[PDB]
Amino acid sequence: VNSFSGYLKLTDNVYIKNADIVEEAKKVKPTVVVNAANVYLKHGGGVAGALNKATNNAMQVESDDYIATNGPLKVGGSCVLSGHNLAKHCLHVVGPNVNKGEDIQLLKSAYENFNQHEVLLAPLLSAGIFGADPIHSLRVCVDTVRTNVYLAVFDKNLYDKLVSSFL
Ligand SMILES: OC[C@H](CC1CCCC1)Nc1ncnc2[nH]ccc12
Repeated sequence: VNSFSGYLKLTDNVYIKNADIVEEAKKVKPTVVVNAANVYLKHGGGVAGALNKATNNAMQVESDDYIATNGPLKVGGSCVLSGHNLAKHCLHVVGPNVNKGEDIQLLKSAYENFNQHEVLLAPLLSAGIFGADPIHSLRVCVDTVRTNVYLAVFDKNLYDKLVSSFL
């Protein structure tokens, strides 16, 4: 039993809700919140900009130190950093950004990072401003993640389409 509320169950391990991931994280304080990161951990917009804003820029400060030490992530890769006031940990995961020409096949590799954590609150990787088809992202999520994932979909209209089209 966990404290996630109001989710529709899609499969044995995947759940979905129309929600602002920032507000969800502040309520649940999950062990792991997933950020839709880029390789530079520059949290400018989308989920990343919103999460970072909610941390009063502490996420960005921590991220800049991480990059200065370690260099950029790989597309499809991840790192674990602090969750600040939102969660115990933040798993920064880089899905391919179609608006940069990156290979959509890397989306499966990106979701594989979720399997290192028993339970996660997460967005749909590569959706939104990353330019991929969210229906496809949900399909890859369900077919790749084996741990318990609670997906927050910000856009209500998109949420309804994802549910109604789910196979
Ligand atoms: O990339 C996933 C998603 C893409 C868009 C959301 C609506 C239409 C497409 N972004 C978000 N998902 C959940 N909570 C969020 N809070 C701020 C941003 C955000």
